[PDB]
Amino acid sequence: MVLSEGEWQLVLHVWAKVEADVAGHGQDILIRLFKSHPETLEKFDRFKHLKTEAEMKASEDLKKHGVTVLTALGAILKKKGHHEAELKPLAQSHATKHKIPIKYLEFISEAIIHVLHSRHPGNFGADAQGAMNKALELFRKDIAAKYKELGYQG
Ligand code: HEM
Repeated sequence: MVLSEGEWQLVLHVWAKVEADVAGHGQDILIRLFKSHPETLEKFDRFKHLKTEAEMKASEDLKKHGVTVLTALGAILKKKGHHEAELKPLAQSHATKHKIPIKYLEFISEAIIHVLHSRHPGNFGADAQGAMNKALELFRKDIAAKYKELGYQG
């Protein structure tokens, strides 16, 4: 699939707001993912012991990881589709080391959309959400294809 420049503009415009508070957005997103789909927490041996949302909010470690996730995703989005180099090491670690099924990438995509909708209503109308969903679908499709080449296609 291919996004138009207009679609990328909508995506990068709301992402510029996200970048005003990367740690806060990273936290909200990972917590939303863990509350909505608790099974995903089992993949993080580093966080698997967090029992409540209160514990999650208090975790400095979870917060640092959220920053790592959003910084990596932001670097990919800013490439506007030319992200093959950035995708390679990410696909390799998630397919071979962490073993993250595509289904879980759909779950985090949903969490990202939920949080942007909640925090940025004025910059995340229907068209902007459609563009963000298209950018994340492209990301998932490309990661899925890499998974297959790497022998996982999980
Ligand atoms: C927007 C999608 C995601 C991005 C951009 C992303 C990015 C990253 C980055 C950059 C790292 C550190 C380097 C590495 O190991 O590759 C990482 C580690 C990891 N990721 Fe992801 N990730 C994503 C989704 C997921 C999902 C949905 C899961 C699990 C349900 C997951 C589980 C893990 C685990 C288990 C680690 C290692 C954490 C640790 O022990 O330090 N990732 N991810």
